[PDB]
Amino acid sequence: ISIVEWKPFEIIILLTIFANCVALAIYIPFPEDDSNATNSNLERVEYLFLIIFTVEAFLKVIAYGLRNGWNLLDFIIVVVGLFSAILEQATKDVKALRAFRVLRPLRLVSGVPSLQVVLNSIIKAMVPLLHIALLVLFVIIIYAIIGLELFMGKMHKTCYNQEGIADVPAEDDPSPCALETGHGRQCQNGTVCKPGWDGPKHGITNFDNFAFAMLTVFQCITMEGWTDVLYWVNDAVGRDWPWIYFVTLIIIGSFFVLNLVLGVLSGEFSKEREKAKARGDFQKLREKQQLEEDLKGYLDWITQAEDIDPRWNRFCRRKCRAAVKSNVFYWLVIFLVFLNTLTIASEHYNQPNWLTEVQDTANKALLALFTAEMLLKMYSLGLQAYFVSLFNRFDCFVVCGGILETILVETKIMSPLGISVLRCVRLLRIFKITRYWNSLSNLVASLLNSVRSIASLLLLLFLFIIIFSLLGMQLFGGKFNFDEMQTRRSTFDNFPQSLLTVFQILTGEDWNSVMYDGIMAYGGPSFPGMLVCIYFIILFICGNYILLNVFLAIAVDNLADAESLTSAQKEEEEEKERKKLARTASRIVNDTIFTNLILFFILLSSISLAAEDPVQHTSFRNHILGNADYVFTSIFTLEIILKMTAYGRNYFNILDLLVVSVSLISFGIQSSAINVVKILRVLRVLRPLRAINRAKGLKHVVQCVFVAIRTIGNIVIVTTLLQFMFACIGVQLFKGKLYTCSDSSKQTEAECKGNYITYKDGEVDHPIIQPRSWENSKFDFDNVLAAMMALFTVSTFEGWPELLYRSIDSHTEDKGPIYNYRVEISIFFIIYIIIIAFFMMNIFVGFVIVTFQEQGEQEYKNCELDKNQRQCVEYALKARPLRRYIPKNQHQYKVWYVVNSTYFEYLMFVLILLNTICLAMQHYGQSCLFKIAMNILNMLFTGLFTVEMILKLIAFKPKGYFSDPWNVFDFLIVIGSIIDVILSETSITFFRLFRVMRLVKLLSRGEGIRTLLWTFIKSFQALPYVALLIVMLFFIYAVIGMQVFGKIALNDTTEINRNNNFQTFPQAVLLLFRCATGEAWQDIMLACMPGKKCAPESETEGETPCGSSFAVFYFISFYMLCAFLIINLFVAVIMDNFDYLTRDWSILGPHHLDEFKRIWAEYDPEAKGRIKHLDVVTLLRRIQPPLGFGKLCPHRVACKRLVSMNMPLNSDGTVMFNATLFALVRTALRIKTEGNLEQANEELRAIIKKIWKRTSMKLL
Ligand SMILES: CC(C)CCC[C@@H](C)[C@H]1CC[C@H]2[C@@H]3CC=C4C[C@@H](O)CC[C@]4(C)[C@H]3CC[C@]12C
Ligand SMILES: CC(C)CCC[C@@H](C)[C@H]1CC[C@H]2[C@@H]3CC=C4C[C@@H](O)CC[C@]4(C)[C@H]3CC[C@]12C
Ligand SMILES: CC(C)CCC[C@@H](C)[C@H]1CC[C@H]2[C@@H]3CC=C4C[C@@H](O)CC[C@]4(C)[C@H]3CC[C@]12C
Ligand SMILES: CC(C)CCC[C@@H](C)[C@H]1CC[C@H]2[C@@H]3CC=C4C[C@@H](O)CC[C@]4(C)[C@H]3CC[C@]12C
Ligand SMILES: *[C@@H]1O[C@H](CO)[C@@H](O)[C@H](O)[C@H]1NC(C)=O
Ligand SMILES: [Ca+2]
Repeated sequence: ISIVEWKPFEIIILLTIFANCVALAIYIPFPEDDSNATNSNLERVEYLFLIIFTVEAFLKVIAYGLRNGWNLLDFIIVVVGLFSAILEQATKDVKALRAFRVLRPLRLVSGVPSLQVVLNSIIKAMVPLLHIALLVLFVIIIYAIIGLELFMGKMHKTCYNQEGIADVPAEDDPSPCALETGHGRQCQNGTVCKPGWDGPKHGITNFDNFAFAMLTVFQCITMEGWTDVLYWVNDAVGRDWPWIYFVTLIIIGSFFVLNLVLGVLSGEFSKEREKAKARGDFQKLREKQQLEEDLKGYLDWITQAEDIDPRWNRFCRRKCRAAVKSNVFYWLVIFLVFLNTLTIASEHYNQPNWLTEVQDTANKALLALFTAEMLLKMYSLGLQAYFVSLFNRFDCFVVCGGILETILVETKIMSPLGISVLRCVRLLRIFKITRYWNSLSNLVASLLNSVRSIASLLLLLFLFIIIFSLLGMQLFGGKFNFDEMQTRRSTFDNFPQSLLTVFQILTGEDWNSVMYDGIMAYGGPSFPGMLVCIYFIILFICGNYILLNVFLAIAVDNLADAESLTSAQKEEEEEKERKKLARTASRIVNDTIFTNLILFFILLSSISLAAEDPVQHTSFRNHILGNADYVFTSIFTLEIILKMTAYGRNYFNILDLLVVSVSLISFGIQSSAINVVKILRVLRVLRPLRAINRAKGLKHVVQCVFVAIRTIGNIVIVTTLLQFMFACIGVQLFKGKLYTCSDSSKQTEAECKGNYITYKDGEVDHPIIQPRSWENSKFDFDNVLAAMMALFTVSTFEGWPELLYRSIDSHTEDKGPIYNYRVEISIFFIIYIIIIAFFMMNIFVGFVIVTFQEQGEQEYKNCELDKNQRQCVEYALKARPLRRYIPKNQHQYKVWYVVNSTYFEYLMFVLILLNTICLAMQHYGQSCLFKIAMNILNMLFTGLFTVEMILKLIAFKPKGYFSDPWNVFDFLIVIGSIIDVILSETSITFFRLFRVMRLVKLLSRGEGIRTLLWTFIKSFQALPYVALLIVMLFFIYAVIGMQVFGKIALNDTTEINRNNNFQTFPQAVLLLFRCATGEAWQDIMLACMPGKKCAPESETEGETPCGSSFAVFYFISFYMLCAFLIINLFVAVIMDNFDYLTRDWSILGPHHLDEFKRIWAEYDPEAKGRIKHLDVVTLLRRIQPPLGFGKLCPHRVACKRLVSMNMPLNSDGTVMFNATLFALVRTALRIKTEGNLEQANEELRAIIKKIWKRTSMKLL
């Protein structure tokens, strides 16, 4: 049968896999053992599938005798299927191991060798990320322990009315309160704080054990629902110090970690494109584009002689060619496209009846005129030269589609879908007048050249979603049916619904809600029931990795080729225009101590602006700051006065005078103080912007951002055009259709008047009368300016499922919703998310990365210096031996040898590991015996750690002990726990947090974690001004928010509450941080719209005077600018460390060169520079051949060359470490024949940093 398992028997079993994948998507999970006919026949078909796979297993197991992973997986699936079928026939948890059927789609990857390569390229890019997964795990553990020690059991009480404990009488969302002696949220008028409450999320979200806390910390790290936890803690303990926990956790484990991931992935993509260039693949793309260039060239020249007639087309056809390329037929078509866009983007809801006539006549006249355009271009330029180009085929398709789809809406067969909106994609022809069109054409060329790889990465992305959708359907199918009056929309009941839910989890929005529903579907918070959260954890952290390795590996690997093609076409043009044109052509202003004081006053005038009181119109604090501004602006005027004697202007003194003039005319009017003041006090936020031209480096990192902004002017305009097109298509689908009545039984505005009966919590015995209101969606598709705002919030992955499930229910204009009407309309949102929120955003990030690479890398050195020998010679010049501190008076040497042994390290590491375990099982509700045991167990750990501190201080001496930073870090921990024990046997918690920091010592171990973290921290420190831009942005926007939305009333049912408001600078900064992390920022935006209530203190005109419409611009601009600046800082830090991110550890470098120092250390205690001649035999053989040679005996050619290379100018064993290191590194790489020593001598004084005449002894 070794013959029968070849030929298309492997295609038969592939079609069988495809059939079993369709028989899995048709199955409908029914609650409580229900079924239908289809699910009854599918089980019968499973027998055929299983019998087919079992004979495949037989024929491959008696013909091969398993070693491969895929065949073993197939055997496992077959065995589990047999066992499940037999068990089900026996009983007739039975159907609980059917979840192994979802691993059968994984056989499609193995069935074709063209996708195994892609899967391996995706999976092997992950092993460099295991040095970031460990860091994330350590951060999670440390923060879980800190939350255990800070917020354990504090979220188990809430307002309970005053009749007893009836049922959590505060809406459907009860929040934790605190007792009258507490510092948390106090209960309302007719309520009392009383314990005995499940928890904020049915007891799932809390810090009770190391299982709840370790999952709450992870959920916060994924930046989803972290403000909810922060506000629950705020209501529990207080509003003073949970932000120090949560904001630090977000910064350390969500932004820093993502920066590390981006750096490691970009340095790995570059370290493969460099290999591809070395082998050669750009040449194929380059030598193909010039081919069709001449095939667009000479092949038009052949057709230009087609009508040289020596039957009378020369009169007209010669003019048709001229007119087409006359810059008249190029501007006329642009004007027509602009007109078409104008009449397409003018379709609103309830438009005037004449507009719907003008636009439909235009949609026919312009369509006919464009058809005439096509016909004129085709026959007058060759019918096969109209297919050579890419826009020409696109225009052909769009014209033909417009003509075809016009009829289907003309006579009612089909409902409009905006087919002509794609002529706009011809406005991108206006880029021809700009230089930014050869750059945008090569990107499309690379995208269309790597189509076979894009369509395979997308296929793997879809297979992942399908497999996890089937698994979620198996687990949670027919289980999200709870008795609560709300029917969950994101469920796992169908195949399309499962696909939508898995896609929503992959996008990240509200994944924690689906996880909570899944946890409560399998019971509640309990050991066996809560174990179904690994599904949502693994799905999130293994789908967000695939979404970032599929789309970034397409953006960066294609933009790098696009820029290479652009460079090639830019040098070819220059060479042609240079050689082809070569045969024919041939006073205290300038102080230093005064500018730094003016800068201090500038920075002081911005604190008096952030300390104001937005609400209280008249207050004491508002009086001195209004009084201190008099002296503040006078000095800025005296500085401005003193600068007109010096000279008589630049583009920064304009702003410097603008602020002073604004302040003066603010104090100038002083009489119209109800007007202008609230539109002139907003321009006071330009006060911090006066340090841009006074704090050089801040001037450089503002020039760099403005140079970088003009470079992304292609990615920002193409994305805007795509968003406009998608909005125009969405207005034709959801205009006038997203309206709803409060009474779900009424589907007309003339039918939604009056009051209706509502039942609280679905209790029929408790009716409540509510008014009937006809309302629209929060974000609608009525205009072309509302669709672009509804789509922006979708692209930011905020509240997009709500819009999805509101648009699915829409069926008819001027009508209400219908449950699951057009579930097939979700493809619109899926395509928009894939194209805009996944493809174009990653293109923008990759463009920033590549642009920074070229901007900061093209200089290099231009003088040989290969990219390892550079640092090799640099450290050869700058080096010295280490210090050892051997303890003379051997009474100390015994203890020192004991301490510096390799067993003390393991003993201490095990001690820390046991301490972190003893701190990891302090639960809530522990018995008193457990608490006393915990105390008299921490006692021993503190004792052994203080004796180890003493026994290390004795050996290393107080001079050599505290010198190393690690001992002083442990010194506080031991002291922080010694005093903690004393005050624990008898009120503070900050001393307990010291013990957890001991795990940081274990974290900072290994040569990968330590090196990566240290290099990234150093790169962060090397650019302190790039991070100042974000601080300035946050400060400016916080001040603006304080002056605009600072007076809005604090209702707890809105998004402007006690926790979230603009009433203080810290609160405004926290709100802006929340919006930067993307946490219902659109809800805060809509809670700041005009027509809300002002606030007690901020003074009637109180109909509703608060809210500005400035909110839309404020929030959208802040989101865009914050994202841009965060990406800017991220890429700057990443490419400040690109020599480590592309290290190629298999070749010489700092790693072995630094170890040479330590292997020297013992032989030479002091630095000095004197050597032992006994070294030769063992010197290089001590470590490895990567530095020296492979431990060979001191009689080989390697040993002969060890002495043959003359030690530079040193008698006997007095060679300096620099000389021997340089000789070693020049033997290891870049070897040269004798007589070139003077060449190296002259090279080491030309382009390297100054030697300071310190190589005078190292010359020969
Ligand atoms: C060429 C592209 C980029 C810009 C097109 C701008 C025009 C066609 C669009 C943009 C903003 C639109 C307006 C946005 C809002 C309103 C208010 C309401 O009464 C519906 C129509 C009306 C008045 C729209 C008419 C069409 C409109 C003016
Ligand atoms: C591979 C990843 C994505 C999924 C892992 C699934 C496995 C390891 C987990 C996740 C869900 C878990 C189930 C969750 C809840 C229950 C209900 C109860 O009767 C105990 C066992 C049982 C049935 C668990 C068994 C183990 C389980 C099936
Ligand atoms: C480098 C600079 C720009 C960073 C920002 C520092 C300034 C603007 C911030 C940092 C901390 C802030 C203070 C934090 C807390 C309070 C208490 C509050 O009841 C009034 C405002 C006041 C007094 C803030 C004034 C502005 C402040 C001093
Ligand atoms: C860091 C390593 C040791 C992981 C720690 C896991 C162990 C030690 C922790 C995590 C989950 C914990 C359990 C979670 C919930 C409860 C219910 C509570 O009413 C009694 C304690 C008990 C039963 C906890 C005991 C300790 C526990 C088993
Ligand atoms: C929220 O604000 C106040 C606070 O009570 C009140 O008007 C009402 O509860 C809410 N506002 C509206 C308009 O419903
Ligand atoms: Ca969200």
